[PDB]
Amino acid sequence: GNTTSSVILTNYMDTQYYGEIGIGTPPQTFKVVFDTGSSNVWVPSSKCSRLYTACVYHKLFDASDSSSYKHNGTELTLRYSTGTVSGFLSQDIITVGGITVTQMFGEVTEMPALPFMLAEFDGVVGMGFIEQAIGRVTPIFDNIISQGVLKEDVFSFYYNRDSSLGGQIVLGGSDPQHYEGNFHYINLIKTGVWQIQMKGVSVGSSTLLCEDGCLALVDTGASYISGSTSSIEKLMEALGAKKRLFDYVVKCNEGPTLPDISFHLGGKEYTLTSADYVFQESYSSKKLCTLAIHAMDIPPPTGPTWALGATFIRKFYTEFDRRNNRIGFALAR
Amino acid sequence: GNTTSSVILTNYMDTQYYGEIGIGTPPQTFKVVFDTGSSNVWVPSSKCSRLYTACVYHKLFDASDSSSYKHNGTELTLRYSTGTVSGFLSQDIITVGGITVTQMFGEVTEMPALPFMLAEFDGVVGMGFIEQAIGRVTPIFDNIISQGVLKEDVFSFYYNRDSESLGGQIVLGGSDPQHYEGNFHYINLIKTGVWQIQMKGVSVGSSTLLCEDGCLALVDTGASYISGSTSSIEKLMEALGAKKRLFDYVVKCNEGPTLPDISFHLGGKEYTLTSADYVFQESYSSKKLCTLAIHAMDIPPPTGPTWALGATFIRKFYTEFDRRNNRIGFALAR
Ligand SMILES: CC(C)C[C@H](O)[C@H](O)[C@H](CC1CCCCC1)NC(=O)[C@H](CC1CC1)C[C@H](O)[C@@H](O)Cc1ccccc1
Ligand SMILES: CC(C)C[C@H](O)[C@H](O)[C@H](CC1CCCCC1)NC(=O)[C@H](CC1CC1)C[C@H](O)[C@@H](O)Cc1ccccc1
Ligand SMILES: *[C@@H]1O[C@H](CO)[C@@H](O)[C@H](O)[C@H]1NC(C)=O
Ligand SMILES: *[C@@H]1O[C@H](CO)[C@@H](O)[C@H](O)[C@H]1NC(C)=O
Repeated sequence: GNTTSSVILTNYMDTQYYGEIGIGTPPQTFKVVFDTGSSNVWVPSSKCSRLYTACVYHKLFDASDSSSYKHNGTELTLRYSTGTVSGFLSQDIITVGGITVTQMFGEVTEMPALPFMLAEFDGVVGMGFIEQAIGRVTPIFDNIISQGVLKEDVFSFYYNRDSSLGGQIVLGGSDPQHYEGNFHYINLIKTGVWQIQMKGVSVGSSTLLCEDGCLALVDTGASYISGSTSSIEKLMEALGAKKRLFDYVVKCNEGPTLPDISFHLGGKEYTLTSADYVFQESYSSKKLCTLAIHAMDIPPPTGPTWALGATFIRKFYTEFDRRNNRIGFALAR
Repeated sequence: GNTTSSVILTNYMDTQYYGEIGIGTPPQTFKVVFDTGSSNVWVPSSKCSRLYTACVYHKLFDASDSSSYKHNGTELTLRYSTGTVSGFLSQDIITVGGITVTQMFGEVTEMPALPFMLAEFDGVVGMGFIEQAIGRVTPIFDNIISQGVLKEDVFSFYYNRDSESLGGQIVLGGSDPQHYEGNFHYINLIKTGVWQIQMKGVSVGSSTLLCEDGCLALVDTGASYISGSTSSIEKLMEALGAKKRLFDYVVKCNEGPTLPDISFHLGGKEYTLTSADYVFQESYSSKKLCTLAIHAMDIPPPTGPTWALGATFIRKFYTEFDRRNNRIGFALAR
């Protein structure tokens, strides 16, 4: 086709990026995170029990208000790293940017306040592949492509830094106003996960980590750049970061002193400077600053793997190419 | 005709959108707000006393340096919701977006420091109907239509989000598809003479708690905010738990991200704003106040009482002002 659809995102604290979708006729509007690490669509239910606060605190779909809903009941449990959610299939019209599409989505009838009570958004739009879809339900993007319509079989993510639009997704292309120069692509290790091969992680001038290769999931639904507990321990130790109770911290004044961290992908070096990975809330010698890199031991089959989340995307605008099973990166602007 | 002209705009702090016009021979350049809520053109005059500080800080039209000027001199006063300007009429050639028109405009000689010292712009280009023109002067758009150059008898507005980007864009005689998506949905004007439509109701969250029974919505490009009657606002705000200040309402910064959506029921479609769209989020602190870009303004009859949908709304929905067919169309902005 010859269209593109974009969704303006809200950037909450550099940790949550979400946009609007409407579900049903007329549409009921929800805030969703668009997640490449998963493939299901889900929102909180009409029918959610109001005990778990999450539902009491989220917008709930009311199928009784949809002129276009179509009953489905097949039950679902959606398991992510942070948590799990349960509900059941439903069939309705979803508006995304300027596109309307019929979609099987999950009606979230069980939704735990950990982490759900921390979510500034209502639900999730999985931008992952069918192979990861609970219920082997056709993922929204796939459904949108069926539609002809989009110019290219691709979708792009822009995440801004918290200070402006908070971010933007473009379905069917990329927006040149938000990147510099040209994309360089890295091919997926295999169809089914948005995961590529990584040939090294350098601290400053030196390959400290992943010397003999590793995996990197490009995850729009993850806040930080993460690696296993061991990798991160090693990385932090190279940075001189210490763990302050819950997290790794640095003296805020010495943040501008930390080395660059480079990620070797597709034969290039994707470099983040300390300003790109240190939360410089402050610059005092009297305060401790947090880092936007965390350990995350991801289970196989997917893991162990590094996850390149918002911290990475902020630096590199990203294009997910379905057609060619590759990811394109360009300097965000 | 087959022409379409666009005016690039500057976005100052999400509250003032303006562009440039040239008046006179040679051209004397001014920043102006293009206002659908009024129909006169005006800029500050070189005849404005310097005892008016706003005239000391603004670009001044000097008829004596213009060889195309035509004297008129009739007096006029222009009353806006937030201030008033006074002066006299002149005639000159004005260029706007590459279009040149001979236009009667006001040379302002009295320009209050409050609010004008706070304007980044110099003057105003009213985009309304002659029905609203002070001094019966013909509005710019009518003069431009008279030329037979525009592809269509419509003008469209794009207002961007601020930036750290194009601040905005006005298209004369069309729309720019680069700036909207999906389709336009239209509401016929209650009447010609005013860019005001019927509004079916107002929801805070889901609860149509406002405008049950109908109300009016003035689609105002010269308005920074979305506004309703003081009583409307007191109720709206009640629901948001925002505190009333002198000129605005506030919420505790931390509360901001969690405010409910606000819907506007117009012609058929619901126009939904999220808190991110109407709160000025400038921190997430517990001990800091965050303004809302929804205000109370009681506009007098005959136009009011009405809600005014200004920049808060337009940022999210691209707007087309259809003269030919007396209607306004909205589309999702991009
Ligand atoms: C292969 C898997 C690692 C993919 C992973 O499940 C999906 O990307 C999943 C999608 C999120 C979307 C927001 C709601 C919770 C699920 N991300 C993840 O769980 C991320 C960590 C995975 C190691 C990478 C956690 C996310 O950063 C999570 O904190 C976002 C959140 C914020 C506030 C409340 C709840 C959740
Ligand atoms: C029928 C009326 C409601 C129409 C209304 O007077 C016009 O739209 C008028 C046009 C402006 C143009 C800039 C110079 C001041 C007048 N907008 C208004 O006054 C608006 C409130 C009306 C309830 C809608 C607020 C305006 O946006 C005002 O904040 C802009 C301003 C900023 C800084 C300094 C001076 C002015
Ligand atoms: C619900 O959808 C699932 C998966 O598409 C399907 O296999 C099941 O038959 C559906 N139920 C109904 C009401 O047909
Ligand atoms: C001023 O302009 C009005 C409108 O054209 C005109 O009718 C009036 O005669 C003019 N007055 C003078 C003194 O030029």
